[PDB]
Amino acid sequence: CPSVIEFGKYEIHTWYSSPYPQEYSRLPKLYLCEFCLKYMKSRTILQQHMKKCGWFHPPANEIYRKNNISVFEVDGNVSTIYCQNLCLLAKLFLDHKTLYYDVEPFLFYVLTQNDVKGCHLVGYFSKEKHCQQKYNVSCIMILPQYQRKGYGRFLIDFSYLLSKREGQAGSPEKPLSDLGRLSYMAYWKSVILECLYHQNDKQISIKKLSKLTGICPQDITSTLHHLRMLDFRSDQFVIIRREKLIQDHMAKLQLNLRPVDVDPECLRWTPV
Ligand SMILES: COc1cccc(OC)c1S(=O)(=O)Nc1noc2cc(Cn3cccn3)cc(OC)c12
Ligand SMILES: [Zn+2]
Repeated sequence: CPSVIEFGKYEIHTWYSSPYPQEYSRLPKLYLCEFCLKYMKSRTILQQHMKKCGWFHPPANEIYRKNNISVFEVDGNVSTIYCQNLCLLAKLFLDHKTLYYDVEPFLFYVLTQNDVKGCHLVGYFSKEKHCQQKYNVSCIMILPQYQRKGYGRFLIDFSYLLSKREGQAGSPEKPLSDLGRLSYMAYWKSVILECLYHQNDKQISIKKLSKLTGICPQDITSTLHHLRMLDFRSDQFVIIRREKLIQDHMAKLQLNLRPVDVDPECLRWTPV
């Protein structure tokens, strides 16, 4: 409780209960503006709002844009209502999402699929503005209708582009959602294989690989292990180069292609 939500052209059954107002949460189906994330108690209110509401995208600037794909760097201190609203939408699918009110100390990277009707929210990741114990992601969500389409990979990749460019290796803030866990593993496997191919006949340390990727060392060894590509050199965890697996991935990659892929050249601003 809540049970179902009306988001744009979709009706979505919630997986979890999100702390909404006592009167709004009680409702069977909760109505929402796919651009402003404002919750309304009826189908009729929604339609009245969709005539008034001038929003056809999130209340922020595009840190990224390539074709129909956009990343909106939404500052929690600036458009605070929307971000608090986003956290409430988030908590309907993310079990471990604790922060819903004090959004001002955070950043929200909002992924959108763009067309004539506007900038349709696909999902998001949140990042603390100043985190010494550096977690490049606190939360990461993908609306079910978008899950497994590769949008989740895109965010993970974008979070690492941000974190790696500012010199430090990063990780998501555990415990992840099981689909978040599953998407991070898929990413690490592809990245390491693709990165080892672009070295090809060049021996690289787990430390240098972590520098090139932005993935923290522990995440690399557990992934190399799963890839049946890990070993020891005393005080040194090492890469077993199964060169047939590296060439085969690259082959399938040219074939199947990437539908959503981060172009570092399409960023408006990257750190230093
Ligand atoms: C399972 O992930 C796969 C797996 C295979 C292929 C594939 O792409 C072809 C992908 S994904 O690349 O599309 N990523 C995601 N799909 O669903 C996700 C869901 C979440 C979290 N969540 C929990 C509730 C709402 N959201 C996070 C995600 O990634 C960060 C993804
Ligand atoms: Zn609105």
